[PDB]
Amino acid sequence: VALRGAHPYIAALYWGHSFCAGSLIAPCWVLTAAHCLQDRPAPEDLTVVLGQERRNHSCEPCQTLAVRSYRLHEAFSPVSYQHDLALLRLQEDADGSCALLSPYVQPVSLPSGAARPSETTLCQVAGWGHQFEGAEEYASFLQEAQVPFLSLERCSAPDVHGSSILPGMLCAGFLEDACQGDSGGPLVCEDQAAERRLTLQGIISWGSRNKPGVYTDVAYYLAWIREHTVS
Ligand SMILES: *[C@@H]1O[C@H](CO)[C@@H](O[C@@H]2O[C@H](CO)[C@@H](O[C@@H]3O[C@H](CO)[C@@H](O)[C@H](O)[C@H]3NC(C)=O)[C@H](O)[C@H]2NC(C)=O)[C@H](O)[C@H]1NC(C)=O
Repeated sequence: VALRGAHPYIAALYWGHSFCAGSLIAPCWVLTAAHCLQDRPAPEDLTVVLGQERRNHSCEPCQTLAVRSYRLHEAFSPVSYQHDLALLRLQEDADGSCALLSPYVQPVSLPSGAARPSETTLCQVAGWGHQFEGAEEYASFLQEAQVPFLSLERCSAPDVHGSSILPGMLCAGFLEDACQGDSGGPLVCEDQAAERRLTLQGIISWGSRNKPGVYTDVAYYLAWIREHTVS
């Protein structure tokens, strides 16, 4: 029995005329890419929607929340895209409550740390993708894709991605498709060094169609994550 949605952890981030995807990791915390927020957008500007099916559409199970604070990695290189992750702190509603777990909204598990994915480890990426301005009624539904994992040996190679792959990045893709997937968005993969079979291995970074995708390697920042969520 399936009493939980597809990708019920996926968060949508709206401010101004800007948009990023994200990953609910606890009911009060969302994890994204750094570069979505370089410009230092004032927390009170941002809107985050959980449990959303189509981009910028409302829906019964959608929960809209305000963001009370965020932060980017100290070492985030706006040039190289290296420490590309930020945390956002949702705003506890009246009565001290962020993101009411439902079939449509549940956090996603962080990686074991001892998640050592081979290249036949199965992985999935989800998002909305490009949508044309205007005409909210012709939105697009959440989409998904199986991507194979890509060892850094094969990814860091120059016919491929070269010295552009720094520490704390990983790749998944086909060498040879990719318009779904939004900045900030989740890559989730089989783990089995956690009780929960599925874990959050990636955040969508850069990479884009004929060349692999590059992701912040979430285990790598696993301490940064706790150091900053335990608050
Ligand atoms: C579709 O995209 C829009 C961006 O183009 C989103 O816009 C945001 O809507 C919010 C309300 O849903 C705003 O917040 C509210 O602001 C006023 C204060 O002036 C108050 O009335 C509300 O209480 C407050 N919300 C609170 C406290 O929770 C945002 O400021 C607004 N931002 C912009 C730039 O327009 C849509 O929400 C988004 N929707 C969906 C469903 O995807």
